[PDB]
Amino acid sequence: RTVARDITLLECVGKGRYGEVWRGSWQGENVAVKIFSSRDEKSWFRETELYNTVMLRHENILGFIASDMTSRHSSTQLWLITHYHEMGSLYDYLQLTTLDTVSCLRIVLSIASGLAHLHIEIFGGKPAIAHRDLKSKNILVKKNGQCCIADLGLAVMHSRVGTKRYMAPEVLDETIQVDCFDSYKRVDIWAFGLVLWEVARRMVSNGIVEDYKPPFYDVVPNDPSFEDMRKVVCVDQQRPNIPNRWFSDPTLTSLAKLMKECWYQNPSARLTALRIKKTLTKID
Amino acid sequence: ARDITLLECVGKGRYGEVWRGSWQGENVAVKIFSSRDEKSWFRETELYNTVMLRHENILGFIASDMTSRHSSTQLWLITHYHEMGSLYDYLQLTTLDTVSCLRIVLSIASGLAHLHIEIFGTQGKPAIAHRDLKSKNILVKKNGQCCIADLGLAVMHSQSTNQLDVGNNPRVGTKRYMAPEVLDETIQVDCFDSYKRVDIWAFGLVLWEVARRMVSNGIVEDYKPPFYDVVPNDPSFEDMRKVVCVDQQRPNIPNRWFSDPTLTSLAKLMKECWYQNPSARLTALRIKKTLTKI
Ligand SMILES: COc1cc(-c2cncc(-c3ccc(C4CCN(C)CC4)cc3)c2C)cc(OC)c1OC
Ligand SMILES: COc1cc(-c2cncc(-c3ccc(C4CCN(C)CC4)cc3)c2C)cc(OC)c1OC
Ligand SMILES: COc1cc(-c2cncc(-c3ccc(C4CCN(C)CC4)cc3)c2C)cc(OC)c1OC
Ligand SMILES: COc1cc(-c2cncc(-c3ccc(C4CCN(C)CC4)cc3)c2C)cc(OC)c1OC
Repeated sequence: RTVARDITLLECVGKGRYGEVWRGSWQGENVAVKIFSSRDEKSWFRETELYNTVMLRHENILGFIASDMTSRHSSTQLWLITHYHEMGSLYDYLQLTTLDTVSCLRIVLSIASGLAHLHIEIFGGKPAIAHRDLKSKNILVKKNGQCCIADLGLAVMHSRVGTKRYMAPEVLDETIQVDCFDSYKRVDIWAFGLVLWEVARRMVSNGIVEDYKPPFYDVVPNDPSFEDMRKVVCVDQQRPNIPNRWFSDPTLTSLAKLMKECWYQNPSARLTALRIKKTLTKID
Repeated sequence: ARDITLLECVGKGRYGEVWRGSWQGENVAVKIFSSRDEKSWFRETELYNTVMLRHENILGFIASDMTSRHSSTQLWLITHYHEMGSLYDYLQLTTLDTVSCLRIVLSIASGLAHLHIEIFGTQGKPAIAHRDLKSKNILVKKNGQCCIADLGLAVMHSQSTNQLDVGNNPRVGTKRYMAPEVLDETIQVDCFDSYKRVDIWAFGLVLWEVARRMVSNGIVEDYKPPFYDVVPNDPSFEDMRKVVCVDQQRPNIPNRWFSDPTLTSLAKLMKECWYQNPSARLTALRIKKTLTKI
């Protein structure tokens, strides 16, 4: 049989130190192609190893298609091929979109759903998985209004470091209990609470909305250092601001309480992804 | 041009399947792994990421893919295609003269020393032990040399950084070729030199398989696999342990070899691969140097 492997790379939709992401075409159909820098080869290996261990299939996890290694003259080319989400990242989407109650809740419940699926061990099944770099740039918006979680290059399985702005206090003060898998789930919950805050700001109530800002925009520089973050989160124990206007709106009042229970200094006090889902299903 | 046509299946077995395919006008080999041998696919992929692994006596890499839709996954490895097949196949049907025999065994030694010796530099290669060397995992090239294939069980070591990577693979080496310390399970699993010494044992067995097919004084032996005379067909782990460890058996040297200087030197070389004490065995570099001089 003919094994058609040609992919037409059509447009670059992302360039960073990680490498590049392209909109590509396979057999008439959009795919996303991440081309890894040599600097970030271990992210390709880790995601490939995870998918070789468990073929995750979930509506709120970016859909895996292929891992490709090609020999070149004097280098190795590493590609990850996934589903393509033309609306782009949640970070992108929140810059110039505002939300209503239904669309805000749908976004955050879909993220909680994907995260709880990563976190749960299923016997028969899947290992428990922690993401370790959850943030709004690693979430994609689907046309049906739900999101999906992307980038398992730092993920850990039970049975590069995270983005500093989203690091939990125990990561910044190096007290994280690295031999306890639940430690990594609790780091993801902290980061989820920050994402919840980013999204909730863009939800309109009584004709008011906040501008898009990243977590801690008001207390750290762009590209904050590890020390900048440690002083804010660990030493001074700051948390993102909850605007007064949220307390006039029942949805944002509930969401403020939820994000507070993701930001406890004590990791074991934080909500689980399953508890977050249940709470979000009881809002509105 | 990434497209590939699968033309014919050249083998199906516990390794999965290998196809002769066509890519950019050229034959390629396409291996589709068994779905329960996924750790071998990943390990070979880790090994072939290393540009400095490339060598005339190592099977040439083209691509590796893991593909999936829904709950199905396929694991592909694409390499050079050697139409003469494996050394096992070749020895079935061909006898050797002195020049051909030495070219084959020196090429295998050259590949094995290349694996075992670390290369230092920005583009480097760690020290690598194969762990499943056998005549079906050596391919015959039209120039009369061979190349070593199937790195799914390989172990890597860097002296430069003191790092040992043994992997997590449940698959064990081919039972007929297992060294005594593998069969008695006393091998020192945290010791990189132990894995090189397992390769040396298996190399000695391959030397014996080849040397049987080299004519001297109008005499040659029929192809036989190691230990053909002393174990059942399809030998078990315990069958092998019995003969190698309990009975202390090694392959017999046909007395006709001692009339030929080449075969006398090769018999001496294969005995120095077969010491029960792994640390007494020759190194791959020493075997290569010896074969260069014979
Ligand atoms: C190697 O590389 C790539 C391959 C492909 C690709 C293209 N056509 C067909 C296939 C295919 C899928 C599955 C089977 C099954 C059929 C049933 N049988 C019992 C088991 C095997 C066969 C063939 C693939 C996997 C796409 C790629 O990119 C989109 C590849 O590159 C990453
Ligand atoms: C986060 O991480 C990964 C993401 C993706 C990915 C998947 N679908 C779609 C995209 C995308 C498409 C389009 C735009 C733009 C272009 C047009 N418009 C003006 C604004 C929107 C942005 C983004 C991406 C980047 C794939 C990945 O791997 C293959 C990723 O890594 C795991
Ligand atoms: C990698 O990704 C894509 C792959 C393909 C694709 C192409 N040829 C063949 C297949 C295939 C056929 C049949 C089986 C069998 C397995 C045995 N079982 C008992 C019955 C079913 C599996 C696989 C697929 C899945 C299409 C895709 O999109 C349409 C892919 O997505 C981009
Ligand atoms: C060991 O390992 C790998 C080997 C190969 C590979 C490469 N060239 C040629 C072959 C071959 C062709 C044909 C025969 C014939 C001999 C006579 N008769 C008709 C029966 C069989 C045997 C062998 C193979 C098997 C590819 C691999 O991966 C793509 C291997 O895995 C690394």
